[PDB]
Amino acid sequence: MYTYIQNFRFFAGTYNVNGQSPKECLRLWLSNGIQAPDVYCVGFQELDLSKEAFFFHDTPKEEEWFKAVSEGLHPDAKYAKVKLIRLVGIMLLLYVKQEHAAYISEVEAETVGTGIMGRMGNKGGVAIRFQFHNTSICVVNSHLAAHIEEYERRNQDYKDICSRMQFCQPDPSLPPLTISNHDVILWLGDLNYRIEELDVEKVKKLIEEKDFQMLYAYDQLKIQVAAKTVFEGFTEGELTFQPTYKYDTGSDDWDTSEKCRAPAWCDRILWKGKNITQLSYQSHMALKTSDHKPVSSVFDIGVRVVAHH
Ligand SMILES: O=P(O)(O)Oc1cc(OP(=O)(O)O)c(OP(=O)(O)O)cc1OP(=O)(O)O
Repeated sequence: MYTYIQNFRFFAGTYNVNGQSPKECLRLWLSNGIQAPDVYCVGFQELDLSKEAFFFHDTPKEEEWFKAVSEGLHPDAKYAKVKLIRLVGIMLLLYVKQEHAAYISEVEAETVGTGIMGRMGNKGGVAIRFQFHNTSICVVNSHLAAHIEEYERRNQDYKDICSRMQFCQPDPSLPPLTISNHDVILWLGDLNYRIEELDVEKVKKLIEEKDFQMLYAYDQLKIQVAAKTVFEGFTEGELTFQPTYKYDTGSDDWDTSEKCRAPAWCDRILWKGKNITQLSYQSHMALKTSDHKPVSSVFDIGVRVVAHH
């Protein structure tokens, strides 16, 4: 027989829920204005901010946000859960259309904590790798170090997730599988890279002027990726939406606190691999449950399908 490449719809989502429980229907983020995707990749940050969850215990939030996502998915297709992985507050969900599950194999799920003392799960990354038909796919949900001046820590947090994240393969003699050893790599999550140089007022004025081209010129990730310190070989879509950090819970008004935190593109989606075509890169202003806004991305990814007779 022979193999050909078939395009599939992949959904990629990130949402920092800031220890909150779902108080809004997740249809606005997961299936509003889109065709039913073939594969769903739903990542989260700060799922539970309690002491109990921090000491690696279980949480009611896991099921709370799992039911909310399942219901929020596209109603035109029946979805089957492939895997669920969670490190403290960092979660990553994988769903496929029932019709695709038979062609899903070699599923692995690993966690890497890069937080307090570079080992705790407060900040780190979770990942689900699998094989859809004849193509190896790895999805990473990372929550890198917080605050503006901590850009060198964020670069190290990326290098840590990359070097420690190893998935077991069938051949034990072969070197362990790392994120880089995959046909398709989708990296999402709260990367926390802020906006440098500019004053809090200059950042807010640029968003009012809707001049995201000028604001992006000072984006810490863009600067670090150019310096070849992070996401080497990775691509990111043009930011057409306003920064998703920091809002007042229940509104679209910027942080009105003693801190008065300056806006930043904290939640990003980046890919690496052959046959990937990004169809969209949006933010969802409608969901006010957190101080962050959910970010989505829909791709047209090529998968090697076997042609029998
Ligand atoms: O390696 P082969 O036997 O020369 O090519 C075929 C392999 C097939 O899989 P299997 O190892 O025999 O189970 C095969 O089965 P299929 O009919 O595609 O489910 C057929 C093979 O040769 P083909 O009939 O595609 O020319």
